[PDB]
Amino acid sequence: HAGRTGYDNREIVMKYIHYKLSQRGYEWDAGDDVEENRTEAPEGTESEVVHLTLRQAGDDFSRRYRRDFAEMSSQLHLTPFTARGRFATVVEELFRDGVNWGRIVAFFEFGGVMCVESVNREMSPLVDNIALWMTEYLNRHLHTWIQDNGGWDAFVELYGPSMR
Ligand SMILES: CC1(C)CCN(c2ccc(C(=O)NS(=O)(=O)c3ccc(NC(C)(C)CSc4ccccc4)c([N+](=O)[O-])c3)cc2)CC1
Repeated sequence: HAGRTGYDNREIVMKYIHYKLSQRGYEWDAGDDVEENRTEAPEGTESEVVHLTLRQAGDDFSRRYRRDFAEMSSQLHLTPFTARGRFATVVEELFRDGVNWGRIVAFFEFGGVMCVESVNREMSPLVDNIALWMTEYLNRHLHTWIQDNGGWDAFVELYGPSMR
């Protein structure tokens, strides 16, 4: 028993980060497996309603906070070795006491800022590694808080767009 959508932290971050990159027009090679994979068709109105909420809400939050996540980015510095180790330290502080919708969204936005940081210099591919770590930690901590407290749909119900 577990819904019938097929939610996946990996796919959620992939879609979110994708739009973040598309904004600039950088064809992110996320789906290296471009062999037309139409298993059960792309149609997924189920998890679709949640995607728009997370992607739209996430960006909405970051927009409300001009100086916080970006300002700190300067400390993150650029490097493929420390990048991985520096990422955890950032998400670790986000959820130090307890998790919440507002916190989840925050981390989500943070990951994108970092994934793009690499592209700023010359590490677009790094965007893939970022989404990977985000899915590990997200599910390592959030998935438990989200699933235990309803699930992905729980948030969409709370932040149900005007009518739709
Ligand atoms: C960069 C930071 C250091 C990250 C952590 N921060 C937070 C900021 C705001 C919240 C927060 O608002 N929590 S909430 O639980 O009170 C909430 C408020 C609003 C909304 N959704 C809107 C209004 C639809 C879009 S605007 C938005 C989205 C998420 C967070 C903040 C603003 C949701 N939600 O999507 O579930 C949840 C939590 C942490 C402070 C800045």
